[PDB]
Amino acid sequence: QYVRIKNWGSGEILHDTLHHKATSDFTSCLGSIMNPKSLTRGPRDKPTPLEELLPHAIEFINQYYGSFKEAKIEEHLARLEAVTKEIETTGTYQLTLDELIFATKMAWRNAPRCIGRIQWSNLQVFDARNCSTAQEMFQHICRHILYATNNGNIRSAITVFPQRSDGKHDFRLWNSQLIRYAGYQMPDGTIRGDAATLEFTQLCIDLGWKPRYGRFDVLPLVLQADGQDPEVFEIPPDLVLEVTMEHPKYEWFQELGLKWYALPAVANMLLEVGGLEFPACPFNGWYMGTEIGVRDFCDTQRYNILEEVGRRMGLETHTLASLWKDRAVTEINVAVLHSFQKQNVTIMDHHTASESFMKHMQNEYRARGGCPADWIWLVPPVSGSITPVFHQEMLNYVLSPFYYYQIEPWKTHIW
Amino acid sequence: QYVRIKNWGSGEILHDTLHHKATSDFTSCLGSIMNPKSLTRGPRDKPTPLEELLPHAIEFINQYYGSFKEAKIEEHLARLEAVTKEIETTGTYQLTLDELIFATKMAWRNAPRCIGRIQWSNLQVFDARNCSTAQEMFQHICRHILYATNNGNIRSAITVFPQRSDGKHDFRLWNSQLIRYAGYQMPDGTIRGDAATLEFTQLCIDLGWKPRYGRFDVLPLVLQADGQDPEVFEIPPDLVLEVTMEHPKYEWFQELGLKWYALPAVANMLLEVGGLEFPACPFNGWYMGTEIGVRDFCDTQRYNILEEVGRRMGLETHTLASLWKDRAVTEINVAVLHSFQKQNVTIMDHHTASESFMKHMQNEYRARGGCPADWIWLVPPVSGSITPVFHQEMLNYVLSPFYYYQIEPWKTHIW
Ligand code: HEM
Ligand code: HEM
Ligand SMILES: NC1=N[C@H](CCNC(=O)c2ccoc2)Nc2c(F)ccc(F)c21
Ligand SMILES: NC1=N[C@H](CCNC(=O)c2ccoc2)Nc2c(F)ccc(F)c21
Ligand SMILES: C[C@H](O)[C@H](O)[C@@H]1CNc2nc(N)[nH]c(=O)c2N1
Ligand SMILES: C[C@H](O)[C@H](O)[C@@H]1CNc2nc(N)[nH]c(=O)c2N1
Repeated sequence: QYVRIKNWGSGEILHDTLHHKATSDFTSCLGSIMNPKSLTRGPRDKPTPLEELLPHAIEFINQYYGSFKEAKIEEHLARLEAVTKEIETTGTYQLTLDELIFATKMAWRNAPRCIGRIQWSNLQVFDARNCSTAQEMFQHICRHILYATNNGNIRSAITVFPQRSDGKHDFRLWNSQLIRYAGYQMPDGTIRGDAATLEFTQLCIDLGWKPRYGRFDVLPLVLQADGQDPEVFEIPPDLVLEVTMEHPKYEWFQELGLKWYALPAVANMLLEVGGLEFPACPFNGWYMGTEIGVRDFCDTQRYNILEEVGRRMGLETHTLASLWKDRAVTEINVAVLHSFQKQNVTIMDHHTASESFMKHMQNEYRARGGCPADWIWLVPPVSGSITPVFHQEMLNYVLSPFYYYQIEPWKTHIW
Repeated sequence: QYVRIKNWGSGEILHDTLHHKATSDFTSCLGSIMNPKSLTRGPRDKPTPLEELLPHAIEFINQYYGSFKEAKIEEHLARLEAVTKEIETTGTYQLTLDELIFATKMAWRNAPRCIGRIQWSNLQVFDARNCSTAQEMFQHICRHILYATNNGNIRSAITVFPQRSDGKHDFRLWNSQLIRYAGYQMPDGTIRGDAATLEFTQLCIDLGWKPRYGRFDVLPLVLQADGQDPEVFEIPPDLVLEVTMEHPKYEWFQELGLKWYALPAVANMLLEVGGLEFPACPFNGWYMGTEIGVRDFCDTQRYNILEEVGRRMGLETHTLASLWKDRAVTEINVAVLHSFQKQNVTIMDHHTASESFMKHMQNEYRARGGCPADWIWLVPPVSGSITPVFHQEMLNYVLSPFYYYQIEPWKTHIW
């Protein structure tokens, strides 16, 4: 009938009906869409039909065993055999720790929106499939954060919780990411903290979390284990490393009293592998300057600090043509970069980042003749063409294993 | 068997075979591809089958007449009738001047890669469908350039040459754009001028054009009329307005001896409307700073001036993390912006540009429930997220009329 389009800036929505008047095939392209269904893996009410499971499972095992040099046909056959048997006897099956590690890295490799994939091989895997309570999740999460942070020397890691069984017993981290500041609608009408986390913050407030009404209050873990309602847990402050923002030239920069957490970790995605689904598998890598300097600090819908960094630089903040914005954003980026380096916290600029990916992409094409890539995500939010990936044509397809998005729990959860 | 992917930076090519291992529908997305077939309209050996023409023609006329308020049912019916008759009697048909104007603006509106579409309504249309020789094209082109340039006060315009008849009598501007500097491979191994125009420059050399071996030699018009071979014509210098590059603060900027032409006009695209095809319809709008400042000046494959603008600013050009590139590019952009403004030549920054489009997009969605948009093209090559369109989800589909790309003539032309 019509497609919905969202403007993540003003939040407005539009209904497109004109596309119906389109022509032949043409490579209605939904490329610019943030969360399309093709990238979401939703709820389930029953186990996965065996007819679908067994095939996918067999495929995964052949991939796994066909993965290493000096094949192990016996182990391979035995495993195929072993897995089939386990499926007809249990209705599902369990991956060996090695297959799990393999799945997590391949899924990573298969993440078309990640520019850090040259690191795919270096990944720590915390096996928590035996987890059973929310309290145990909290412990596992805390361990993860502590491990990954490594006192500023960031290390990539992921922890796998119990795989979805019937769909009515899913483990789910309700947060979008492990660490993330909250946003409050002040009584004077203004907004403090992360404007983008207003709702979720309310959700935590509603679940008993006590608001501290600050600009950088680290939100709480909202965990749901097995299938029960979500329980709230504050993250032990000693575990949230942060970087205070300061400019290498403008002393008035820290006067802005800005800072950001050092750990970038996605918390609400689903890991799909060999037919199995893991609705809870938080993972982390490390930051790319522009994420904080450009998106977090300069997005209108976020901290929105461009205007004042502008005036502080004594720019013509009232004349767009002056290009003051391009001037300020760069200085902010320099602040972030400088601060992370000074405080010995791993981070990387977008230029170094792009060249890195290009190398990955070529290695990838030589090793397996391809590399799924979402150009719209791989091109940094500043200096796009100054980057190699901007000039690189890319193909974006969904392989498997894969890290999918999933419907926000608070929407499809019965208390 | 496999898809080809190109890196417009290094020019390297990769063969993707992995995509075959993809899964369900998912909104192999070819979004990052520069020239997909879905966006190209190629050669033809025979007229358009009447069975296809008549329907498209009728659609176009119903669009045209259903376009204005206070309908003209009589004129509409008469026209439908008149057009049908003309098709069975001639095998084709001729658009009235108004329909042509309508088609050109709608096609413009339907250009998903254009951020200047808020201007769609203001377009000058030079009717040259009666053109018959290359010399006459040259005259028409010259007029166009002169009109559009308007002494720096740029005006958008397009000139329509004879519509494709049998496919073996096409008018074609071999150049990609009206004005464009040439690139030569010097004997010392270096490259002077526009590195990206090396081949085409050779093509002009091969057709008798005399190289001037400069950094900014305006390439010649390589015109082919009716169906005959292409004839070469140098553009009268008095018609090519240029802007000398100078920085509002660094006096050493002009020491770089840089400049750029003021007229941005695409020359090799095809206009598809009501079943009719126009393989030659050069059009122009005006520049957006980043085009010159970022793409032309900073692309590796183009003038590649980043490195030296960097040293000239006394930056750490050997430490990517220093973000010197983000610093230089902004200054270059300021140079371009400043220079065009100083010399009274129409131009616009990317920030003003984005807000403009956003307005267009909302107007468009209200007026017709949609607006085809290629996010990958609409987001500027610098300060992406600092722009509103970066946060705007977009749908990219091909409507009609439409401006298509076409195969490079020198590839499918028999002399
Ligand atoms: C070694 C360091 C790593 C770096 C520097 C890195 C960097 C990035 C960046 C810059 C983004 C863009 C985020 C955004 O625009 O919101 C991203 C996205 C992504 N990365 Fe990586 N990453 C790393 C490791 C990983 C790991 C270990 C995984 C998984 C095991 C992974 C999975 C993904 C996924 C799924 C996305 C998409 C997130 C989304 O769609 O919201 N990355 N990464
Ligand atoms: C009034 C001023 C206009 C401005 C400021 C404008 C600006 C732009 C810019 C910045 C691009 C990107 C070019 C690139 O990245 O190479 C573009 C693309 C495009 N514009 Fe507009 N434009 C204008 C008028 C027009 C007109 C009058 C037409 C047609 C009648 C048009 C048709 C297109 C098309 C087809 C593209 C795609 C070109 C390609 O795919 O290579 N534009 N325009
Ligand atoms: N470097 C990474 N950035 C984002 C996750 C962190 N994003 C946030 O914390 C956030 C999103 C909006 O506002 C804040 N994506 C990542 C991922 F999916 C995996 C590993 C990473 F290293 C990152
Ligand atoms: N402003 C515009 N830029 C480009 C055409 C000009 N591009 C070039 O001249 C060029 C491309 C590569 O190197 C130079 N696209 C445009 C278009 F298709 C129509 C009107 C325009 F205003 C532009
Ligand atoms: C590979 C990629 O599509 C290409 O390098 C880009 C992306 N988007 C673009 N955006 C615009 N406006 N113009 C361009 O030339 C390109 N090229
Ligand atoms: C609408 C558009 O898709 C959205 O605003 C963008 C584009 N690409 C992106 N690129 C990255 N890496 N991260 C993002 O959040 C986005 N969001």
